[PDB]
Amino acid sequence: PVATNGERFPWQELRLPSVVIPLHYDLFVHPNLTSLDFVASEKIEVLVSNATQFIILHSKDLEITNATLQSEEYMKPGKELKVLSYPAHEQIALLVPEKLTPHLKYYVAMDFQAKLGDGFEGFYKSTYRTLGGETRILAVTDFEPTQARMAFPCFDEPLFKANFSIKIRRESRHIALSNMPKVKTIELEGGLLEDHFETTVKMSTYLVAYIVCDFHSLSGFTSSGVKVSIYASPDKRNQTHYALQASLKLLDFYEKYFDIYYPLSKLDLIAIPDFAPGAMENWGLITYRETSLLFDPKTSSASDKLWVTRVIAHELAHQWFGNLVTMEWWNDIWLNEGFAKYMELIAVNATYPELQFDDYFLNVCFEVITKDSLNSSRPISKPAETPTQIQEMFDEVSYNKGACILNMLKDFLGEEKFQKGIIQYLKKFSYRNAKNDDLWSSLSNSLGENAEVKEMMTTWTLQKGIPLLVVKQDGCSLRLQQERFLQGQERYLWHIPLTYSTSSSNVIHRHILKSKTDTLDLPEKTSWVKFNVDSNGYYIVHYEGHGWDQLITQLNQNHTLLRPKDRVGLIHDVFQLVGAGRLTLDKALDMTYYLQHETSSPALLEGLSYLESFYHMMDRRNISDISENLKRYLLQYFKPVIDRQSWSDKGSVWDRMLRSALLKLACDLNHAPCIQKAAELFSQWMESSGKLNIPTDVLKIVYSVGAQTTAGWNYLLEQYELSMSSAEQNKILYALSTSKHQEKLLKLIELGMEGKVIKTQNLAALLHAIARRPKGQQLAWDFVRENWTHLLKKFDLGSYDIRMIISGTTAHFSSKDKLQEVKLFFESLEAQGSHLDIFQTVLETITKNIKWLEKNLPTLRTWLMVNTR
Ligand SMILES: *[C@@H]1O[C@H](CO)[C@@H](O[C@@H]2O[C@H](CO)[C@@H](O)[C@H](O)[C@H]2NC(C)=O)[C@H](O)[C@H]1NC(C)=O
Ligand SMILES: *[C@@H]1O[C@H](CO)[C@@H](O[C@@H]2O[C@H](CO)[C@@H](O)[C@H](O)[C@H]2NC(C)=O)[C@H](O)[C@H]1NC(C)=O
Ligand SMILES: *[C@@H]1O[C@H](CO)[C@@H](O)[C@H](O)[C@H]1NC(C)=O
Ligand SMILES: *[C@@H]1O[C@H](CO)[C@@H](O)[C@H](O)[C@H]1NC(C)=O
Ligand SMILES: N[C@@H](CCCC[NH3+])C(=O)O
Ligand SMILES: [Zn+2]
Repeated sequence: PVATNGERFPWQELRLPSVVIPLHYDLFVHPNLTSLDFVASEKIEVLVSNATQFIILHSKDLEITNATLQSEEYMKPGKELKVLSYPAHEQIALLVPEKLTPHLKYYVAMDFQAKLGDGFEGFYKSTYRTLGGETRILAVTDFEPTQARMAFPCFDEPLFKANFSIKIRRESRHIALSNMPKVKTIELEGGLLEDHFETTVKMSTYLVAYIVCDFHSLSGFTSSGVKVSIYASPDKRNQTHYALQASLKLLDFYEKYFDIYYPLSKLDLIAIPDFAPGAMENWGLITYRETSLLFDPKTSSASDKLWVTRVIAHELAHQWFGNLVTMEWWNDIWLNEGFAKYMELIAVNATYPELQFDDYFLNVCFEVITKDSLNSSRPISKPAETPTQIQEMFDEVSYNKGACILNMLKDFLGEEKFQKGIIQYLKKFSYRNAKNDDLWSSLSNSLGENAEVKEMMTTWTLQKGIPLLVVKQDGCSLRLQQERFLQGQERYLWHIPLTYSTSSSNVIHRHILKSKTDTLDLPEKTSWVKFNVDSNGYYIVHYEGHGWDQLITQLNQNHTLLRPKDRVGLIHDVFQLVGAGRLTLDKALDMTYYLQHETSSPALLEGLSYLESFYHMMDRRNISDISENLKRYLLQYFKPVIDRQSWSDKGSVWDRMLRSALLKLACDLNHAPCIQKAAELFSQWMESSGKLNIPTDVLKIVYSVGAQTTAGWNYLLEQYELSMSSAEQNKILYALSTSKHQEKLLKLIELGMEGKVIKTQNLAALLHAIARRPKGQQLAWDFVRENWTHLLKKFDLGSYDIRMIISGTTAHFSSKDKLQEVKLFFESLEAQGSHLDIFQTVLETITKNIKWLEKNLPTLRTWLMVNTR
């Protein structure tokens, strides 16, 4: 059946017919940034394979005002077309006056027009503030996955690749950028200019990009000769120096490591003021939030440098993983994002081992594990339909899990072989698509005894959840039993590569597992064993018997005898098993004693995290007596290291991150001295009128302290609008989130709604920040629940924005009462609401919360009191 105002639709499927295959777009956009809209024409060189009457492609909010098919053989210029718009599938069918013929090349041509978008999607309008307080406008695209069609009509599936020839018309006040380099710029009649860009290589629609704006750049060349340029508001060209250095080191590494050159003459990276994702891998023109690309030493901290390094690396890696080789469809999106998420590790560990991103990467893995230990989780690879569904596909799973099961795989196979694995894969599908199975098939084949790695990774990508491996030790035999891990089913098995160590030799014993159960014998009775070394593998281990107690003693006697990743891992698994019911809370809490001997910031920081977390559970909930004791326990223990910390920025990355960590905890716990220090720095900074320089590492801290007085918080807010640093602003915003006055918080949320002072793009993060504080957890929940309508105007569901605006304000709940209001709110969301897999997850998570409490609350109380004594 069909629409719009009559007639019927030749196609009842939201996928496009393979019959009409596109080979080339000729695309021309004439935007106006006063008019705030664009006119455009396109020209598509199709090729039919089966004769047909109609031609089917995507379009969304596009007014089409001319449609013609032309002929190469057949019909000279130019037969007219009958345009049929079926919005429910964001499609339009073309009607021909005569059957088309197989095996020949046609030309589809349309003129179309629209206003620039309001969103962060399609061909939208963004603004920024100048050093002089001027507000300026730019026009910009963001297409992944299904918004390419909101800009120009086209065959908008990742498989229909093509060459794109893009022409942009613009006033002289502006520049035009697009994926490719710029051939010529002809001056049109009355002043207006027109830019012609190099025809692209073959590539999917979601990767087309074009921008008009008046940014300035910083250019440089890679050893292999690409012109990397950094782009950003004119008053921000100084923040773009690091982006350049890194881009460069990083593209070099990639071309070498992948052994495949970056195809394009130049690569661009631009800092977009209003930008929803963190960044976008548009071939040859990658877009970034300012916080993901800009860096100013006066204002950007270590973690900052690390973050932007990360994302720059993550995005260059896409030029290969996704760009050059694209997953065939959205179910295997993980192929792009999981592989890119991983390569981050390799390249950054490669080019910047001083960031020690290695000791970090695990966090990626853990944090997903937290989400993959619920029934409401899913497989890395899963089928996808509605645009919305697809948007959901961009999550912690496709990213982190996919990235985690890759580093695990790499461990089993070895870098040498693994690296070889990918150079093959990439080279094989250069400039084309590839399937889920394709990856594995090309990795596992890097006689005649056969790499069956397939079967293995196949159980990983195709079933929900994560494995828990319990081990029993009776002298010299170990009972390895596997199960699905859950946080308080049947029918799951994993070809799960095991690893472990023994007290004696610190040598690594490997051994694969595929049967539900198996046993193994130990060449010498031993003290303790430790499965999953360096935590390089995607599963949990439980130690029944004295297995846990042994390892914990070891930790108190001589922890160095344990891998600092094993140490880090043990801490993870211990605390996770408490939730898993397998353990009692005192055992974990007890491990956390040896921490006064721990110097590995990774482990030390993890440890504290769990401690610091319970404090925040206790605090939200009114639960005074425990939060107050846990506060006292933290200030008391750990006081040595806490007292050692400097209000400077000296030391390695981990060193500075640990400082920020500690000094924060201290001040967040009202530690008399520390907060005096901060309050002083702030009062100097304010009364000196910005002049004083607060070290970037205590910056967020000082600001948030100073934020408690009405004087400060008002100066911080005004200072916010005036800041030329996204990073500072970021930290200021947080600092404004630490106020105790409801109205003050409410203000922020409104200012973020308005989107003038506080960019809408910050609304979720902001909400989330408030929701965490005791004071704001209600304010926040009221607001979302009360404004779901207007919010849904601002953002798509399910954008990461909506997805996070939902969980951010509710996932932290842990009472019966609230679990209802949420449960009931999600029922309510059921019109345009229903349905997001986040609805589920959030509930399951709130429940888990409630449980942990009743199950382990009292146990926490005593443990603390046992210390007081
Ligand atoms: C968008 O339209 C604006 C109209 O505001 C154009 O600017 C006008 O252009 C004509 C011819 O160039 C001039 O006579 C007017 O004086 C301009 N108005 C202003 C405020 O200067 C502009 O050319 C268009 N932009 C593009 C590149 O299409
Ligand atoms: C469209 O894109 C392709 C590349 O994606 C252009 O070139 C071919 O590129 C492949 C892969 O690098 C080379 O092996 C071929 O030698 C290239 N072919 C030719 C004839 O140059 C191709 O030229 C572009 N075609 C269009 C429609 O412009
Ligand atoms: C990181 O890089 C170093 C070389 O700088 C290498 O020795 C190490 O194995 C790498 N780590 C991993 C696990 O990729
Ligand atoms: C662990 O502790 C012992 C006893 O304090 C200490 O002598 C030693 O440095 C540690 N073991 C080694 C040599 O790593
Ligand atoms: N491709 C993006 C994700 C954006 C998804 C929404 N535009 C990335 O590398 O993170
Ligand atoms: Zn990505």
